[PDB]
Amino acid sequence: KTNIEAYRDGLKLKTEEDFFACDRQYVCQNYAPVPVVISKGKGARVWDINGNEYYDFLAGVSSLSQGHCHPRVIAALCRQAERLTLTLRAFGNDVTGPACRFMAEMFGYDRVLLMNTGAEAGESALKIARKWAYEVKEIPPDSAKVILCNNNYWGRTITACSSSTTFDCYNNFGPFTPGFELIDYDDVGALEEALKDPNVAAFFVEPIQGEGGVNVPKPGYLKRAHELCRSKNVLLIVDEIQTGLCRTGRLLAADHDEVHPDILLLGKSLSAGVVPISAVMGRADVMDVLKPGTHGSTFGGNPLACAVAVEALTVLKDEKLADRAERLGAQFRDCLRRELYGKVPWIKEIRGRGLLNAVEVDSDAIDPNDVVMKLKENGILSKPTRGRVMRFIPPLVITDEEHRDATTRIIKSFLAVEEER
Amino acid sequence: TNIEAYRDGLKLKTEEDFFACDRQYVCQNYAPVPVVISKGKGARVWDINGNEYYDFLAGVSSLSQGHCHPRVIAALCRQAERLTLTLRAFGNDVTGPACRFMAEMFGYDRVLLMNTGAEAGESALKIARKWAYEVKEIPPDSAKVILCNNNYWGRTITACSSSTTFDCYNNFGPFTPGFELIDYDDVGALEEALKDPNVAAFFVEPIQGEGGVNVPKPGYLKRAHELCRSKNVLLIVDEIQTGLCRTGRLLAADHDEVHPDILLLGKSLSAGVVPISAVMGRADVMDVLKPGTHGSTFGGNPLACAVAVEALTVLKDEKLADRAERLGAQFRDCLRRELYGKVPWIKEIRGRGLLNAVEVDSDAIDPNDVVMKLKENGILSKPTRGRVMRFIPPLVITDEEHRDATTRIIKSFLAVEEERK
Ligand SMILES: *[C@H](CC(=O)CCC(=O)O)c1c(COP(=O)(O)O)cnc(C)c1O
Ligand SMILES: C=C(CCC(=O)O)/N=C/c1c(COP(=O)(O)O)cnc(C)c1O
Repeated sequence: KTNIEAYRDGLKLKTEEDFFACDRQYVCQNYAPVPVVISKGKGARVWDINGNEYYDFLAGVSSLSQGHCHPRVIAALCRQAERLTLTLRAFGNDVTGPACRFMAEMFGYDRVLLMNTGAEAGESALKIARKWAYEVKEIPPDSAKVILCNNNYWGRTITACSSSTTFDCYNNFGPFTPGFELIDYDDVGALEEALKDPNVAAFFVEPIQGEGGVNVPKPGYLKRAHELCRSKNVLLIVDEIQTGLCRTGRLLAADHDEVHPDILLLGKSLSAGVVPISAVMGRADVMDVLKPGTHGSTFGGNPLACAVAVEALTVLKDEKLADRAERLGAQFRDCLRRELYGKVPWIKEIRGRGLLNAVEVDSDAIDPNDVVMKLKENGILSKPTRGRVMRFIPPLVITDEEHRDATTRIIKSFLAVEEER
Repeated sequence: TNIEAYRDGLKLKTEEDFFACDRQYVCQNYAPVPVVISKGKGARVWDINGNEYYDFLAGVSSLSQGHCHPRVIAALCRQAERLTLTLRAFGNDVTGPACRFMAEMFGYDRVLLMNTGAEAGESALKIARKWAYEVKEIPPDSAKVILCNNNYWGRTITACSSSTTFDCYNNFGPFTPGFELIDYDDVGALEEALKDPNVAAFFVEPIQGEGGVNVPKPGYLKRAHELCRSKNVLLIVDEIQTGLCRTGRLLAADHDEVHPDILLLGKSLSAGVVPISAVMGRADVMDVLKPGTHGSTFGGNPLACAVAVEALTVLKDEKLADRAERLGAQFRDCLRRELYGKVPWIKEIRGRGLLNAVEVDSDAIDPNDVVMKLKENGILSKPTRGRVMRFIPPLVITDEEHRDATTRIIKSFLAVEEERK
C-alpha cells in the first residue's frame, strides 16, 4: 500500500457522501457538487467506489481520447519514470529533442515549445505573438492587440480572465491585462473590421468553441479567417487543445478547412490524460523570438511527459482514432437526429464533428439537470456547459459494441425525460 | 516504447547528435546545455556516455527526494494503473483525501491544487483580489499587490507584468496593472507601501530563489507579517523553491514562526515526477473562489495527488529537513573557511539549509569558467543572473556523497583562482 492508500483507509470513508463531505471541508470550493465518486477507469468506462459501471462521456473534456489507463501509455510512463523524469531545460537529456522532432514532423512545424497546461500554452502563444509583432512587424511599444472571440475559453490565468466574456471567469479578478479586442465567433465580417487596426498581432480562435458550447462555425469560417489574417500579416493562433488530436475526425480540426495554423496549440489528449503536457508550435521566424532567458517553465518538456506524449500520439495514429471518431460520430449524430428531433421538442440542436458532440436543450422548457441525472441513471456520465449544452465526449477508443450500447442509453435518456414531461 | 524506438531510429549517438536535434526542433528559449542526461538516481545523474555527476541543481529544488525515488515511482505506477484523471467535474477517491493530508500537514482550512508554480501564483493573486473586493470592499479594479524587486514566480503575462527582470518582461506587454514593486529585505519600504488602503496582499519569497538565493535580514518575514496584519493585508508566501525541507525547516517561513495567510508550494511537492502545485489558506479567504470562478483541467488529478502524498511522506520519513540543516551548515562553513580571502573574486557565500549560492565578481573572473570546471570535476550546476553560482543538491545526498561533492566544489573554485594567476 502506497501512502495515499494507507492514509485514505485511515479516514474510514465508506459512502459517496463521506467523500463529498471530505471535499467540502478540505478542498477549495471552486467546483460545483459532483454526482459520483470514481475509483477506476479503463478505456471508455469508469467505476465508482461501489463497483457501478458507467461510460465516461466527458473524457476530461477530450483529455482521455485514448481512454482511461491505456496500457501502452501507462507502460511508457512507468518505464521512463524508473529512468529519468526531470532535468530542467537547463541541462540536456536524451528525450526532449527527440519528442519535439516527433511532434514537429507529425504536425509540420519547425519549432515546438512544450509547456504543462492549456493555459500556459495560450500564455506562451500570446507572448510569442506580442514579441513577434514588436520585433518583426515593428508595431509601437505596448500597442499590440490580439483579437479573440466571445465565449472563448483558453484558461484561468489573469490574462485569460482579462480576455473572457464569461462573467464568472473575470468578475472581481481585475485590474485586467490590456490589449484584447473581442468579436463574435463565426463572424467573418467582424474579424475583417477588427483587422483594420494595424497594431493587431494575432487572431486567437478555436476551430469549434469548446466550453462555449460545441459551437460549430459555418462552412469556410477558418479558411476565410486565415486569408484575412495573412492579408494583414497577422498571426492566426489556433487553439486545438480540445479539438485536435483526432477528436473531430481529423488529426486537427483545422484540417476540415485545410488551415495550417501560424501558431498551433495542443494539450489535453497530448498526454492521454496521464500528466499535464501542452505544446505551442510554429515556424522558425515566429517561434525564434523566444530567446534564451525570455521564457521558461520548470516542468515544461520534462522527459517523463515527453515519453508519455510520444506514446499517446502514436496510439492515435496506430488505432486510427481519427477514422474511428468520424465513423462513430456520424452514426451518433444520425441516430440522435432520427430518434430525437420532432419527438423531443425541447432539444434545440444536435451538433458536432467527429466525437465532439452536443445536444443543446431549451432551458425554458426543461430543467437541463434532469437530462444529466437520467443520463447517469442509465450509466452515462456527462457534464454540460453553460447549463443547457449537454456534451457527449467519450474516449475515441470506445468500441463498436460499447458505442452502439451507449447510443441506445443516451437516446433512452432523452425520451424518458420527454415521456416524464 | 515509442520514444525509445523513435530515438533509436534517429541514430543519435554523441552528445552533439542531441545538441543538434535540440537546436533544430525545440523552441530555442534556453541557453546551450553542457550535457545530455539519460538517467537519474538519488543525487546522481549519468550522461549518455556513462559519465557520472552529482546533480547540484535538482530541478531548482524540485528533486529534493532525489531522482527516481523508488517509493514515489511505485506510487505513480500503482495509481496510474487505476485512474489518472476525472476532472473536478466528477468526484474521485483520491483528491479529497490528498487535500486533507496536505491541509493537516501545513495547517490550512482549504487546499487548491494547480499544476505549475506559475499557476499557483496566478491563483493566489486572483484569490487576494476577489477577497479584497468582497471582504475588504475596496473599490472595483483598484486592488494592489506589493511584490519585491527581482522576484520570480512564473512566466505568464501577469508574472512578466510584475517582474523587474528585463528578459522576463521585455516586449511582452501591454502589462497587467495593479502591482507595486519595492526592494526586497526592506521593512521600511514595505511599511510605506502598506499605507495605501487598496493593497490586497504582499507577495514574497522567504529567500529570493531565481533572484540569487538572497537571504533577508533576521526578522524580515516576522516583521512583514505584523505590518500586513495591522493593515488587514494578506501575506502571500511563495515556498515553491524554499519549502519542503530545503532550508532545514518544513517551510522556510518557520524560521520566523510565520504562518502565511496564503501559502504556495510546488516543485518538490511531487518529487519532480509530475507537475503539481498548491495554494493553501483559511476558509474565509479561499472560499471567495466559488464554483465556476476558477478551474484547471489537470489540477488535483488523482495521479498527481497520489504522487504528492508519497513525496511529502518521504520528506518526513527520511528527516530531510534535519539532513538539509546539518549538511547545509557544514557546506557553508567549509566553503567560507577554504575560500574566503584565498579567492578574492568570491563576493559572498550565502544560504539556508541546502539552498546555497556563491556569488562571484564577474568583472574579476568569467563566471562560466567556474561552471565548466565544476562540471569537469563531476558537479552539474547552473547559475542564476550569470554570477550567482548555485548549489542545490537533492536533500537525500548522503554524508559521503556530500563530503566528496564539497571537496570537488572547493577544488573547482581553487583551480579557477590558480588559473587566474
Ligand atoms: C480546457 C478546457 C477545459 O475542459 C477546462 C475544464 C476544467 O475543469 O477547468 C481548455 C484550455 C485550458 O487548458 P488547461 O489549462 O485546463 O490545461 C485551453 N483551451 C481550450 C480549447 C480548452 O478546452
Ligand atoms: C526554477 C524556476 C524556473 C526554472 C525554469 O523555468 O527553467 N523557478 C520557479 C519558481 C516558480 C515558478 O514555477 P514553475 O511555473 O516553473 O513551476 C514560482 N515561484 C518560485 C519561488 C520559483 O522558484
